[PDB]
Amino acid sequence: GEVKSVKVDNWGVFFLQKLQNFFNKTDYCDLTLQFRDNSQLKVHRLVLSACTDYFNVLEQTCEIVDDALIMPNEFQADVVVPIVNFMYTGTLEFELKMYGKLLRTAKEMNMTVLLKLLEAH
Amino acid sequence: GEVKSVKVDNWGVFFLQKLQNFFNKTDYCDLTLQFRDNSQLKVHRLVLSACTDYFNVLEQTCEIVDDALIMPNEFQADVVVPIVNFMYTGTLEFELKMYGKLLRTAKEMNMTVLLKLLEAH
Repeated sequence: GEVKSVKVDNWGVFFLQKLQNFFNKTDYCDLTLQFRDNSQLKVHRLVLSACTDYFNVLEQTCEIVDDALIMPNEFQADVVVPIVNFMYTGTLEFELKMYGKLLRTAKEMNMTVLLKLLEAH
Repeated sequence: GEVKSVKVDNWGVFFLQKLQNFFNKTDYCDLTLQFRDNSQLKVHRLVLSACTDYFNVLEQTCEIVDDALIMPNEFQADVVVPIVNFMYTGTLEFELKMYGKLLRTAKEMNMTVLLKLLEAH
């Protein structure tokens, strides 16, 4: 009646890879972000939610059209795409000239893990 | 115009922890599994989907009542609860007498990562 346990090591690594693949192939995505140029980014709410509550506030305060969430003017693909990629990977890819805007954006979201990264000690 | 990048190390570890917390507090859960005794387990579809396609087949073949998915008779809490916990943690906790049933269940799901673990070389 004793409970034993066996484990898979580095589960976070394993699980992470599966999610990135899903994001790439747009499998199991349950939120569509729409930008001013009508381009759209399909994401997993849950991935978003692990790093920030900001998107919870957006779905409560922004327009929903065609099942897609209209992004506010200061939150367009130039900052959202690299921030979302960061959410999936731990890695932020960016042009240096985007540093300030990304940092200000992370602060406005209170996305602590990202602003800590951008502030680099 | 050159793209640089900075990273957070061990992102899988970080992300994993956030998801387990969500599962514990039942935040952002989007699927309710219901067992014969009317008990229910609330989960994230996406976590389920990373290890198996079985639940995709269940939502296409099983009854949906009160927004809850009726689990088939051979798929009750005795195997589902430890298998789902494994999905979130990489760890399978179980009583030895459950070994055979868990292994047969993993095989019926074609949940490769779990049956490999249970077969231990």
